[PDB]
Formats: sequence, structure tokens, C-alpha cells
Amino acid sequence: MRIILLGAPGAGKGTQAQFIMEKYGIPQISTGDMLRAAVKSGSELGKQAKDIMDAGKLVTDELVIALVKERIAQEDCRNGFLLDGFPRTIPQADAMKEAGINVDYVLEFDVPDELIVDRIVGRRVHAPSGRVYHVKFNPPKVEGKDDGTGEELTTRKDDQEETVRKRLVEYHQMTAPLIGYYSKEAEAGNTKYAKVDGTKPVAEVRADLEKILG
Ligand SMILES: Nc1ncnc2c1ncn2[C@@H]1O[C@H](COP(=O)(O)OP(=O)(O)OP(=O)(O)OP(=O)(O)OP(=O)(O)OC[C@H]2O[C@@H](n3cnc4c(N)ncnc43)[C@H](O)[C@@H]2O)[C@@H](O)[C@H]1O
Repeated sequence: MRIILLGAPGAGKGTQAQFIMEKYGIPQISTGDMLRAAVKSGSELGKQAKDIMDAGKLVTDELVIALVKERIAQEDCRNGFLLDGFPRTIPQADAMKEAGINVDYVLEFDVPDELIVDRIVGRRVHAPSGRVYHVKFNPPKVEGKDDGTGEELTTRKDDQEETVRKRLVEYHQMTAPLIGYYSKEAEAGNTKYAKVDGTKPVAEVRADLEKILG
């Protein structure tokens, strides 16, 4: 099956992606992880994102579409995948449609703007796997360590307050309209749409999603 996760910065998409992946056995396609990885390794496809991400702005549709195409062509996506942080704009959604990439579920994670900044300062990550934690809301089993590899967790270069605020603006400008776009898609019978309350505890959000996805 094919799923799109939608919602504001910090809404909880990546956290639940992990559960959907390890549960329904489809790969997580995370544009944020992919772009960070490209920057880290200096890969020709995506190293360009470095400064853009630092400024809290969106990377060009052109760049991210290329990355997803390349990722989605891999054997492990043949029977479905989870798009997490993509599409991010209408043109990104349109490209998918032009390329014949329909999806079965669009899942919207609703969180009030006012919870976003506070929430994200607690965020810690394991960049090699893309796993994410929160020091209060979803701590690692061992303080400061990734559960799976025991490596020291880091803080994302773009998780600073000022940068989160810029991302939230860009989100409302460019990304928020995908709610209407995919709702219309659902009204046309092209996919299923569901909104979840992303203010509930992680386990409860996981439970709600299970109800939706079966
Ligand atoms: N398609 C695209 N086009 C153009 N540019 C692109 C692009 N994709 C990426 N980019 C670029 O990359 C930069 C960052 O993009 P990206 O990394 O994709 O997203 P973000 O806006 O930076 O923040 P997230 O979307 O990763 O948050 P989330 O909804 O996954 O929530 P999370 O599960 O982490 O949780 C947040 C925190 O809270 C915790 N938490 C999770 N759920 C809950 C809960 N229910 N209650 C309490 N805490 C919770 C977590 O543990 C964590 O600490 C962009 O600004 C841009 O430059």
C-alpha cells in the first residue's frame, strides 16, 4: 500500500512512519532524511540543500522530485511505500500524478502552531537510520543513545527556534494547501483521507492510525 503523511513541522509524522513501516512492511521515503544524507556525504543529487535547509526554507521541487523518483525505483518499493515529508507543494503533488504515482491513504497529522516550537527543541535524532526521539515525550531507552545502534544521538542543525519559525511560515505558504488538494482527491475517490489529532501521546496516535489502516 501507498501512504502520504501530511502535517506541520513537528506534527509527529516521522515518529509514526516508523510504526507503519515496521508493521505493514513498507519502506519509509523521507525527503528530509534523504536531503540530510546527501548533504552529509556530499552527493551530487542533494548536497545543494545544505544552505536552504539551514535557512528553514523549502528545497526546489525539481531536486526533491528527482530524489524520490530515484528512491521509488528501487526493488523495495515495488509493493508500496510511505511518503514522509513528500509531497511538500502542489507542484510536487502534480508531479506524482503526472508520473502515475497514486496513493491509497493520505494521513493528516494536526497539531496547533503553538505547540510546534516547544515540541521540536526536545527533538534528538539518529541520522544514520532516521530514527527520532524526544527527551520528554519519547525518550531513548538509554539517555543520549540510539536504541538500535547505541550511537550518540544528535540535534538537527535546523531545529533552532528561529529556523522552526521560518519552516512554519513556509509550511502555511506552500504545504498547507495540500490538505485541500488531497481532500479533493479523496472526494473524487482517488484515495482515502484521514486526519488524526497529533496532540495525543505517541501511543494513542499509533492506536488511532491502526484503526484507520487496519
Ligand atoms: N518534499 C520536500 N520539498 C522541499 N524541501 C524539503 C522536502 N522535504 C524536506 N525538505 C527540506 O528539509 C527541511 C526539513 O524537512 P523535514 O525533515 O522533512 O520536516 P520538518 O518540517 O523539518 O519537521 P518534521 O516534518 O521532520 O516533523 P514530523 O512531523 O516528522 O514529527 P516528528 O515525528 O519528528 O516529532 C517531532 C518531535 O516531537 C516528538 N513527538 C512525535 N509525536 C509526538 C506526540 N504525539 N506527542 C508529543 N511529542 C511527539 C518526536 O519524538 C520529536 O522529538 C525543510 O525545511 C526543507 O529545507
